[PDB]
Formats: sequence, structure tokens, C-alpha cells
Amino acid sequence: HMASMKKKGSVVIVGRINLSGDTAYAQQTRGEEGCQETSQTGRDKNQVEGEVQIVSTATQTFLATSINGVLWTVYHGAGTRTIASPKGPVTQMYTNVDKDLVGWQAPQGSRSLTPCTCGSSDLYLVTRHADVIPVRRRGDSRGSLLSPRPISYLKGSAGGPLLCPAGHAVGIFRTAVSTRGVAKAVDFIPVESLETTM
Ligand SMILES: CC(C)(C)OC(=O)N[C@H]1CCCCC/C=C\[C@@H]2C[C@@]2(C(=O)NS(=O)(=O)C2CC2)NC(=O)[C@@H]2C[C@@H](OC(=O)n3cc4cccc(F)c4c3)CN2C1=O
Ligand SMILES: [Zn+2]
Repeated sequence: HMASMKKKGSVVIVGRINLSGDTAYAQQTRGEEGCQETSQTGRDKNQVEGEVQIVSTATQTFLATSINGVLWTVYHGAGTRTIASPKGPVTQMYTNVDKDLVGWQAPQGSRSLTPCTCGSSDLYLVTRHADVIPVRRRGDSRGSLLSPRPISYLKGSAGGPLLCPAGHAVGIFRTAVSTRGVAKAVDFIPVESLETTM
């Protein structure tokens, strides 16, 4: 029993969504074999850049977003896992299963988004494929897609940001509201809920 019990690996940063220029695009920074090794050791010496990371476990891939010096993502992707870092695995600093939220100290080299104080309801969702999708805010934690899409297009983007027109963080993408496989709306953890957690 006890001597053979395994440990879950760390979450590993495997890429990023580049939002620095005039064109948004995904970049991969680590392949699958390196990901598997890094998840086991928890030691990731790769340089981190940007606000939105593409992250992976052994079994899932999703997004994580830096806001106020914390790299946030969804519990349904990360569970209670550590994140791999240059000095070894780093324990979560926030875990809230009720909000579907986790966070770790933001990695060195990352850039953080600023929480939105605009009160604007014209939002933009950034996906793991670097699609920037307009979303009208419809409540505290809900927004409608201006152009509905099959849920396939959104899968793997939980943990990504909803941004206001000025590029502030408004929320973290959590669930898709789908009818017959088509996403007409999204639900997100509002940035105020992060700010309170902090
Ligand atoms: C709530 C409502 C209205 C009934 O809708 C839905 O339950 N809908 C579904 C539609 C699923 C079809 C794919 C949709 C495409 C993209 C979805 C964004 C996404 C994703 O990309 N994940 S991932 O692939 O990156 C993945 C690798 C990280 N999330 C999901 O699938 C989540 C995961 C699962 O929810 C949860 O486990 N919890 C645990 C929670 C605890 C507290 C609060 C919560 F809300 C919680 C939500 C169901 N999910 C939905 O979205
Ligand atoms: Zn704003």
C-alpha cells in the first residue's frame, strides 16, 4: 500500500498566448516529452513571458492568467497541484473549490494584468488558440458570445481571461453554457472575487 503510493505531478507551463503586438498568437515553449518530465520533477527552468500561459498536467491542458502577481486558473484543471518552477514545485497560495479557482505566485518573467475598474460590459475572451472573442457582459459572472461557437472551440481555454476594451482583467473563464453543443454564453470568476480572495 503506502510505499508504492504515487504523487500527482505539477502543472507545467507549456506555452503562452502572445498579446504584446498587433496580432494575438499561441506560442509553444515546451513539447509533450519535456512536459511529462517537468511535471514529475516540478523543476522548470524555461523562461516565462506574458500574461496568459498555456498549462498542462499529464491528462489535461488549459490556460492560466496572471493578475496582481498571482497566476490564476481553474480547480477543475489544476486540482490542488503544485506548479513547476525553476527551484522546484511551488504550492498553491489560493485554493477555492467553491469558485473553481486556484492560484500560485506569478512566475518570474510573467507580466500581470490589472483588475478592471471601468465597469464596462463590452468584453473580450482570449482562447488557447489566440482567438479574441467578443462577449457582452450579462451579469456578475456571465457573458454572451456575440457569435456563438461549438463548445469544441472553447474547450481547453478555462483559466483564460475576459478583458475590457482597455485590456484590464474582468474575469477568469470557468464554464461554457451550451445548447446542443453550441456555446451561446460563458461563465467566469469575476476579478472582484479574485481581489477578495487576495
Ligand atoms: C455551470 C453550467 C452552466 C452547468 O455549465 C457547465 O457546467 N458547462 C460545462 C460544459 C462542458 C463542455 C465543454 C465546454 C468548453 C469549455 C469550458 C471552459 C471549460 C474548459 O475549457 N475546461 S478545460 O477543457 O480547459 C478543462 C481542462 C480544464 N470548462 C469546463 O469544461 C467546465 C468543467 C466542468 O465544470 C466543473 O468541473 N466545475 C467545477 C466547479 C466548481 C465551482 C463552480 C463551477 F462553475 C464549477 C464548474 C464542466 N464545464 C463546463 O464548462
Ligand atoms: Zn477596464
